[PDB]
Amino acid sequence: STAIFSDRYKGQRVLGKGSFGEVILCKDKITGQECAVKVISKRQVKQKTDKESLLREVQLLKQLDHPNIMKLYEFFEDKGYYYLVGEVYTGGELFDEIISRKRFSEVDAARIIRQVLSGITYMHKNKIVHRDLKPENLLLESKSKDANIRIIDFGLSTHFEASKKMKDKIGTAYYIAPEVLHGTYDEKCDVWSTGVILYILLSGCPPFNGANEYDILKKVEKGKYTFELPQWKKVSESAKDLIRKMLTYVPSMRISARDALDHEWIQTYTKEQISVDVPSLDNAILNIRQFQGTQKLAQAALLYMGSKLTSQDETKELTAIFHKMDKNGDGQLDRAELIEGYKELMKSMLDASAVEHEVDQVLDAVDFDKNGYIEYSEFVTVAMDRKTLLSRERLERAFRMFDSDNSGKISSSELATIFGVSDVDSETWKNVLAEVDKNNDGEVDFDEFQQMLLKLCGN
Ligand SMILES: CCOc1ccc2cc(-c3nn(CC4CCN(C)CC4)c4ncnc(N)c34)ccc2c1
Repeated sequence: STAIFSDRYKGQRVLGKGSFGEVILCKDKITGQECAVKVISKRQVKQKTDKESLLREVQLLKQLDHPNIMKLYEFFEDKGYYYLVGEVYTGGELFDEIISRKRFSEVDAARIIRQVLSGITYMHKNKIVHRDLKPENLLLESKSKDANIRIIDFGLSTHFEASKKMKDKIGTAYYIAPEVLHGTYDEKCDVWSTGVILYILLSGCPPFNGANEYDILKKVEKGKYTFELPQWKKVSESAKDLIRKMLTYVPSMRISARDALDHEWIQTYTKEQISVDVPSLDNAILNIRQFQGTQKLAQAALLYMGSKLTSQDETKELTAIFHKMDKNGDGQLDRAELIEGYKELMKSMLDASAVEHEVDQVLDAVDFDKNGYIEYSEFVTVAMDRKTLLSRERLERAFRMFDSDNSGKISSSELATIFGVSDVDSETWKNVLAEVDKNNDGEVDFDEFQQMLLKLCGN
C-alpha cells in the first residue's frame, strides 16, 4: 500500500528554486516536524537512469550520516513528480554569509574547505559523486557565526539531466571539471570543483573567467590559470600548493579528497589557537561581494523575464478557461468555479488545500467582497500580479545590491558584464537600449533597466 506525499506533509511556504526543481518548506501533519522538500517534475526533468537504479541510490542515501552532508529522510513518487524530503537549514548560502563579514582570513577559508572535503571524503567512500559542486550547494546549518556547512544535491546529477535553460545554469561553468565536459569522469571531479571554490575564497576571482558561459568553458578545457593577481601576495605558499594539487588537469594525478584533508595547509590553519601570521584578506572579500552581486543580478534579470513570459501565457489561458466556464456570458463566476479553473490551469500548490487558500488570498484582495458573483476579469489581473511580485521585488533588490556606491545607475561597462553572464547577445541589448532612451550617456537607472528587460522578452 505505497504511501502518498500529501497525506503525510502540508506545504508551508517556498524556500527556493534549486537544481532540478522547487524546494518547499513542509510540515508533517502529525509530529509537526519541519522539512525541506525538493519537488522534481518528471515532465521538466528527464531521468538518465532507470527506476530500479534511482530507488537503490535513494535507499543508500537515507542510510548515510555525516555532519556536512544534507540528511535525506524520505522519498515519494507519484504520476507527475518525485519528492525528496530532507532536513531544513536556515543559514542561507555560504557566500551570502561571507560577504556580510568585515573580516575574513586563511583560517576562516580552511575551516570552510576542511568541512567540504570531510563531506566529500565520506560520500566518495560510499561511491557517490556530486559532479555539480558549487557555492550555491553549500548551505549553512543556521544563521550563527559558528555554523557547520551542509552540502546539498549529492548524487542527484547521476539520475537526472540538468536544465539547459540559462536561468538554471548561471554560475555553473566556473566550477565544472574539464573531464566532465568530455564525458569520462569519476569522483576526482569533486576535488577540482572544491579547488575552484578555494581559489575564489582566497582571491575573490574565478580562476577560469570570461564574458559569457562559452568563453569560461574554453578556459576550463585548456586548464591554465595563474597566481599573478596582486592579492595572492598576501596568501600562504601552502594554500597555493594545495590549490595546484586540486586543479591538476589529469584526474589520476589530482589529489584525492582524503589526502587533501591531510595537506599541511589544512593541518596548519585549522588549529583553533595558533595565529602564526593571519592577516585579513580585504581585497578578496570585496571581489567576492562584486562577484556575488553580479551573479545575483543576472539571475534575477532572467527570472524577471521568465516570470513576465509565464504571466503572458497564464493570463490568456486562465481567461479562456473562465470564458468557457461562464455559461451565463455575463462575465461573473462563483468561488468554486474560480477554484476549479485555477486547478484546471494546474499542469507550491501541492494539494487542493493550497489552491483554495491562494484563491482566498485573491478574493480577500479583490478589495471589498460581494459573495456569489465575482468579475472573472479582475481576479485574473490580481492572481497574476501576485505571481510576479516575488520576481519584480527581487529584481529591484538585486539592482540596489549591485549598485554598491548608491549611485542609482549602472554603467554600460557593467551592463556588458551582466548581459554576458545572462547570455544575452551584445548587439541585441544595445539595440534595445537605443529604443528605451535615444539620448542615454552610457548608464541606466532602475526604470530604464527594467524597460530594457521587458523589450528583451518581446514586450
Ligand atoms: C537526494 C537529496 O534530495 C534533496 C532533498 C532536499 C533538498 C533540499 C534542498 C534545499 N534547498 N534549499 C533552498 C534552495 C536550494 C538551492 N539554492 C540555489 C537556493 C536555495 C533548501 N533550503 C533549506 N533546506 C533545504 N534542505 C534546502 C536542496 C536539495 C535537496 C535535495
